Amino acid sequence: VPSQKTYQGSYGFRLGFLHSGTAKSVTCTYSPALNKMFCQLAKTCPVQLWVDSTPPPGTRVRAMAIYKQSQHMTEVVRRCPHHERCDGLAPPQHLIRVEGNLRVEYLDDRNTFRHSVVVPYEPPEVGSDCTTIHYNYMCNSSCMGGMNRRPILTIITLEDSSGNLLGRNSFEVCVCACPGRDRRTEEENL
Amino acid sequence: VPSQKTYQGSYGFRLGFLHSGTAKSVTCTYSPALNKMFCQLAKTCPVQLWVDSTPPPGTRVRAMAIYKQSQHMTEVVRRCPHHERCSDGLAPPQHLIRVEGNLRVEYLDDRNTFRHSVVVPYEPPDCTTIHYNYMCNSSCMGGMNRRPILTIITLEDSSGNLLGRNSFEVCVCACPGRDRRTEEEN
Amino acid sequence: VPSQKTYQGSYGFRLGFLHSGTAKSVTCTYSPALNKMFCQLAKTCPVQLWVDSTPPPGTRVRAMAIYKQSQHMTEVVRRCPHHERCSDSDGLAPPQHLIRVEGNLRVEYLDDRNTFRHSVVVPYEPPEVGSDCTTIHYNYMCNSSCMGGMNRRPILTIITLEDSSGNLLGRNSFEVCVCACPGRDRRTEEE
Amino acid sequence: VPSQKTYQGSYGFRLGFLHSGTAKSVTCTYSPALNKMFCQLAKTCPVQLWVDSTPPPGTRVRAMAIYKQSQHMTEVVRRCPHHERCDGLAPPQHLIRVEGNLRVEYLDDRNTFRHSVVVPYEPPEVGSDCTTIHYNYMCNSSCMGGMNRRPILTIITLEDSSGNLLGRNSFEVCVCACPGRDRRTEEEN
Ligand SMILES: *C[C@@H]1C(=O)C2CCN1CC2
Ligand SMILES: *C[C@@H]1C(=O)C2CCN1CC2
Ligand SMILES: *C[C@@H]1C(=O)C2CCN1CC2
Ligand SMILES: *C[C@@H]1C(=O)C2CCN1CC2
Ligand SMILES: *C[C@H]1C(=O)C2CCN1CC2
Ligand SMILES: *C[C@H]1C(=O)C2CCN1CC2
Ligand SMILES: *C[C@H]1C(=O)C2CCN1CC2
Ligand SMILES: *C[C@H]1C(=O)C2CCN1CC2
Ligand SMILES: *C[C@H]1C(=O)C2CCN1CC2
Ligand SMILES: *C[C@H]1C(=O)C2CCN1CC2
Ligand SMILES: [Zn+2]
Ligand SMILES: [Zn+2]
Ligand SMILES: [Zn+2]
Ligand SMILES: [Zn+2]
Repeated sequence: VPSQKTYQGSYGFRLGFLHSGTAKSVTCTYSPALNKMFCQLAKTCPVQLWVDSTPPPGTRVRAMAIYKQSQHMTEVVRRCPHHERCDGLAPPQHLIRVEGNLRVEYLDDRNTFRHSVVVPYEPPEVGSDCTTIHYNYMCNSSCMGGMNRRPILTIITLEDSSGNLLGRNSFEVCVCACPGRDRRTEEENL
Repeated sequence: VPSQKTYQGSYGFRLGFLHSGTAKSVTCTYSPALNKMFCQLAKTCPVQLWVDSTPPPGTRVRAMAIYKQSQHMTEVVRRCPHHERCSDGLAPPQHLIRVEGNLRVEYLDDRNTFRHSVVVPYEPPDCTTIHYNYMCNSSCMGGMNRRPILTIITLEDSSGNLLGRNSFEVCVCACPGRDRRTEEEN
Repeated sequence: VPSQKTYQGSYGFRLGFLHSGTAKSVTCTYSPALNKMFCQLAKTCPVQLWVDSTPPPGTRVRAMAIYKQSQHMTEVVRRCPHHERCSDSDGLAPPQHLIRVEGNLRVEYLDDRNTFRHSVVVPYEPPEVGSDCTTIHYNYMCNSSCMGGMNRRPILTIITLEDSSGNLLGRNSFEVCVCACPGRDRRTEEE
Repeated sequence: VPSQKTYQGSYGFRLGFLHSGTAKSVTCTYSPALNKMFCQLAKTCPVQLWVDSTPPPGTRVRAMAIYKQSQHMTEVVRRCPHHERCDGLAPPQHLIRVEGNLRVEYLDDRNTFRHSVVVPYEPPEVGSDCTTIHYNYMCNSSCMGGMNRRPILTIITLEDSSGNLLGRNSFEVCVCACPGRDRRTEEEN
């Protein structure tokens, strides 16, 4: 199973998320207490990259989903049969897409059969302190043919142009209709 | 500029404050005559919620800081760059107002106004108390820089409908007891 | 494992370091309490050599890094795969070597044929006109936190004074952190 | 030339000193009339920090010596060659050390070449009203090749974690064999 161990590494790599709140109209919202992103099917899911020093051009950022529970960790996370039968760049089986990036790259691992999506690292824009990638999750947590309500973790890895690992972080993910209500409910139960 | 007007609304919503006095040891103290809270950096600032009838479960209580002077009211109130680099794991580093001791605390960066606020669930008690922390001094250059602020406390239902609103002024300074006594002399 | 045992030897060989303090912007700074240098990736790290009597011409000054923890001491300290990738600023130095010397055209780098350890050596030069010490500017080419390299493990640098034929004359050592803000890391560690 | 202007600042920074008197046995004694400390070489010289409100954690306290006389003020105060010979954590050239503090930090200023010593500000223990720092002076005022009978001032500055001035005070210092007699004799004039 792919490592999920957090490493800030040489560049001080960590993730951040918008402080979106839990209003009914929010389409994605992150829970710091749960380290868990709540988002809507195929909607924009901003993840921020925070670094202490700037990685060189050529650095790449990879995202991969794995099942959190130990008895499902060896199963490849993929879309359900229904949603797979629905882009011109992403493989129809992949749960995680990146939108708004024409240099996006998709991988089916030839040995593990796991799916991942990678984009070029770009430094923050002029007035910004973080790089933002817009992920899309293409299947509901409740899709019976896929995750089937099993919790998943998204692993974000920073790697150089030769594939050497530079840092790693991760967050749990829920894909459901009303992420504001779901966040509020799950924090009530803790 | 977000609305600052007082409204007790349907539930008779008001704010209360402990009668802590101005002895040297006080870590925070409220002046009724100035409707002003004097507190210390990152120390407990208790605010009581008074209601004539209980809001339904799912009610929420929001706090937001705004500059009091009309020439500064459109500037977002945020921590100075020094303190923003100076976390509880839950709060954004730029936010002036935190809530301590509440694991269901939620923080908002408004996508369009860019203003900061902190919201907790309303819990029934004879008063509901929220422990706020103010994370930047009134005197911080680059932050409030000696400009007066108001904290706006809003009661909202679970759908975000406004139920009531109150407010108070706040000082964040090293000796709240001495500051209150001095300003009330003028 | 090469020796880290301090020995002033017959020339009274000692190390000195600038008294730089811990301001946030300082580029390197040494902690006497920790016998530890805090420096930045690829930036100047001055180390002073102090001798009681002047070593003969042909004397050489070697620097080598070793891991401090016993379960890693037989591992060669080297740059991580990421940083060991060749660059156009490598110059006179092997791309795998953690420790460089800057501003010295007579610098020499060694991959030991038998132990595979890396080291960098320069001629010993006596202090200039109105000076009491000789300064060498080292650069450390990999952060302490580099994945696939030091990977947060602590290291020592061993400075040896050698004769023209390589016999040990003197030896000292110090620990090294390579991090983004040495002033902060030192002030925080001394708490 | 560093500032010696007294500056109580926002925290109400003041110095205090023990009321030690001038008996023969005393090793450090302060003259209020002269604002001048009389202490022996390398012995404990206590200096109290008094504040009206507690400065934040991360505050630091710096000490630096300058020559009191205007015609010597640009000369760096340092130890004489005799005493400078190589001790613990301190640089051998530094006149002013701090005793009993593992977090002490010493600075040779890269631009002014001045020496100084810095420790973290600690608040007074609950019950106590002031913070004491134990300084040591490592050269006699009479040392040939060092101070050479020239009077010096010790400047104590309060700074925040980024080095910004919060407060400043100063006092004269005389390092000599018998501080009690020296103080008593100097107050006769
Ligand atoms: C992290 C960055 C910033 O500095 C602000 C908030 C979110 N992104 C874009 C603007
Ligand atoms: C040891 C030498 C000197 O005599 C001064 C201080 C540090 N180095 C360079 C100049
Ligand atoms: C700077 C180094 C490191 O990276 C860890 C923590 C402190 N030192 C020793 C090990
Ligand atoms: C240091 C003292 C003085 O002030 C003078 C000269 C030497 N001792 C005795 C008298
Ligand atoms: C997203 C949500 C679900 O639907 C189950 C897995 C994780 N989280 C809790 C239960
Ligand atoms: C808290 C105190 C200050 O520091 C200024 C703004 C508000 N109040 C009066 C002056
Ligand atoms: C980059 C690579 C080369 O091409 C030679 C010089 C340094 N490195 C090893 C050999
Ligand atoms: C310590 C670190 C910082 O935070 C900036 C100034 C100096 N150094 C590089 C960037
Ligand atoms: C602050 C000062 C005093 O007044 C006594 C107690 C502690 N310190 C030394 C003596
Ligand atoms: C210590 C004594 C001296 O030797 C001169 C300077 C200060 N004090 C008075 C004169
Ligand atoms: Zn599906
Ligand atoms: Zn501030
Ligand atoms: Zn590296
Ligand atoms: Zn002397």
